[PDB]
Amino acid sequence: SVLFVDSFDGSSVVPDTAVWKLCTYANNAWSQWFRDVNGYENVKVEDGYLKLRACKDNGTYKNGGVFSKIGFPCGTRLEVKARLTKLVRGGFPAIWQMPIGAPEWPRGGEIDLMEWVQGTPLQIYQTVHTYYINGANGSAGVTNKNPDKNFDVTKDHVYAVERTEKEVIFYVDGKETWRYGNQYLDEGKLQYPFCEYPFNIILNFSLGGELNGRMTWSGEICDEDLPGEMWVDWVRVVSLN
Ligand SMILES: CC(=O)N[C@H]1[C@H](O[C@@H]2[C@@H](O)[C@H](O)O[C@H](CO)[C@@H]2O)O[C@H](CO)[C@@H](O[C@@H]2O[C@H](CO)[C@H](O)[C@H](O)[C@H]2O)[C@@H]1O
Repeated sequence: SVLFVDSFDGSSVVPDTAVWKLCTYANNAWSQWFRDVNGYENVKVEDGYLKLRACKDNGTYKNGGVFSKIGFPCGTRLEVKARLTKLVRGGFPAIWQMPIGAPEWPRGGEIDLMEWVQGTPLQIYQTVHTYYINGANGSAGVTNKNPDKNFDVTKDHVYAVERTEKEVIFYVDGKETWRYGNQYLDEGKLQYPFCEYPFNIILNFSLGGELNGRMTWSGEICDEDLPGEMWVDWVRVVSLN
């Protein structure tokens, strides 16, 4: 019941400009190293994978990411099949959704199908962020309390979420990993906003490191290990029947 799908096996060498835009500078951890990325230099399509890359070109760090113009409502499931080429110390690869036309983050929500941090190398993080949860100034999220801690991010896996009016469910290789639930409170507390906007698709490989001279989460960057790609074999959204 297939709503949208990219298997990156097109005529073309870069993800279809109809659907996909490139991530851009922002004074936060993931977005920092977008500033000064010359066009599509960290993003290509090649034997059927979207290949997102992180390098340090001449002194200065470069992230590789795109996101969808288009969003999707509740009653969908998102599926992203991806590996990392290698564990990169300071890597910060991300498969996530984000709301289009939401009041300022986090109010309208954020959903993370996969993120990776050098600190817990044998584990990924499936995480949900709201206003209710974080604060505004907070950005901790709520991750699987009881996750998989012998995981190999460098094999292909299929990262995945369901959004219903009722709740957000995460999967990995098609096993449920855990869920966050609408509690149906005073809609004011913005406890569960994940259906009030459409949520998009954001694929990136960012470098972490220092930020305004305070170290971020993905921790210290090791140049030795650069570059590193994340390959998205494909991306699929499915209405539920
Ligand atoms: C703490 C932080 O960096 N927050 C930004 C947010 O976050 C990410 C994490 O919370 C999560 O783990 O997923 C990825 C993994 O790489 C991020 O690190 O991302 C949003 C959207 O880009 C940010 O927001 C935007 O900020 C700008 C101002 O710079 C703008 O004002 C806009 O309203 C807001 O959406 C977080 O800063």
